Amino acid sequence: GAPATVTEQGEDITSKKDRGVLKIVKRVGNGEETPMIGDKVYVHYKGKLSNGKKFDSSHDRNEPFVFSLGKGQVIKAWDIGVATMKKGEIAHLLIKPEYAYGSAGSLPKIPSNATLFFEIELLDFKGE
Ligand SMILES: COc1cc2cc(c1OC)O[C@H](C)CCn1cc(nn1)CCCOC(=O)[C@@H]1CCCCN1C(=O)[C@H]2C1CCCCC1
Repeated sequence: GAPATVTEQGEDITSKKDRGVLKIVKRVGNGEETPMIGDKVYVHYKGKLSNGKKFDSSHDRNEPFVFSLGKGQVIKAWDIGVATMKKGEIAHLLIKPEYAYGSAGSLPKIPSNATLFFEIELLDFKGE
């Protein structure tokens, strides 16, 4: 599946090189610019537990998910991963618990020590 392909072929985009956040680019974006901390970022995404037991989609709102990068509005893996993406890019991320919800988890929706998978489309980003 997509998660196994990321485990085997995905690029380790963590500073520590601890394989906590693995990325495959699925569709190449436009320009060389990736967003800065503070930037308002617009995405579509699908996400799941790597077990597949809970599935979440911005598409089911029919509206993009918007957040400010690097302000801890999202799990650490998103601040790291979306920061590497270009306008128009689609990427897959596989995420160890340390860069998501950790040992505590986020019950009842996310269990302790959960690995997460996302597909993310970067639609746009705009300066603060
Ligand atoms: C732990 O709680 C949730 C996790 C996730 C979705 C959740 C959620 O309930 C708050 O439903 C919301 C209704 C969706 C809108 N949204 C985004 C965030 N907060 N709300 C941003 C903060 C929390 O989410 C995250 O940081 C990540 C990245 C951004 C998209 C959503 N994220 C998730 O972790 C999903 C999660 C993915 C795996 C399957 C279960 C849902």
